Amino acid sequence: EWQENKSWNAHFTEHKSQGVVVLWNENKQQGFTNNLKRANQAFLPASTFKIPNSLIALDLGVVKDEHQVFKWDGQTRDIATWNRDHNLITAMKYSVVPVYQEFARQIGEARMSKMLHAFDYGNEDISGNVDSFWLDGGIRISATEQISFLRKLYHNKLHVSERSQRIVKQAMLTEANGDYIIRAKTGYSTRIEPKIGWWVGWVELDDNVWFFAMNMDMPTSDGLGLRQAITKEVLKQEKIIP
Ligand SMILES: CS(=O)(=O)c1cccc(-c2cccc(C(=O)O)c2)c1
Ligand SMILES: [Cl-]
Repeated sequence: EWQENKSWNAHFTEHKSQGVVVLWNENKQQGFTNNLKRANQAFLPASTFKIPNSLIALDLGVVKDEHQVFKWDGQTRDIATWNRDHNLITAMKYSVVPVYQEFARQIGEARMSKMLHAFDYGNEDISGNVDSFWLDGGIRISATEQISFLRKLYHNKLHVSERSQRIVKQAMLTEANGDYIIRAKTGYSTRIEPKIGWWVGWVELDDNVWFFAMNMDMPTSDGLGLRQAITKEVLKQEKIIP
């Protein structure tokens, strides 16, 4: 069911880094990873948490639809793309933390905790501040647990409406061409050691789906582009994409 290929470590070590990629072949119900231990180690989700947060906000009506405009609060932040209005699509695309912090305040602790438990999401622990627990609170999730959660979303099996799941999967759209579609979300965790980058999602093909979850050490922001680059290089190696 699970196979470890330690030769894939080269994708990380050649960049003087360390990490894990986890792949799941949906048709064959088989998983692959370079590091079984790290595949099951739980890290802060950071901005990959925008997937469940979006689902919960939509299903409770905190967010009406993917067109609703969330106005900039007028506080200048150091990420230029955050200093403007957003909807759910652009907020996901540019990982706009302060929009999602307001979602969480409106969701509230009680409803947030119940929904993460319904989702079987990570350790289901929201200890910390309700507007930042996914950045520096007690919540943790592993790469294998990310895949488990994403598969439920793909099949519309999470305990929210089908509409909420279709909208979030639209907002996860990252890349599409004549060969494949990638729906995914990046993450960057810096407030608690070890600092890591995430990329989780799936690749749609004509006749199969491949789910993926990766994290890697990220001592500086200079390596963030390696999250997608390494993942796609593994996918090309395994001939999942050309
Ligand atoms: C410490 S931070 O202000 O949260 C911070 C520092 C550097 C970068 C980012 C960031 C912002 C938006 C998108 C992405 C990204 O990796 O797609 C990354 C956030
Ligand atoms: Cl779409």
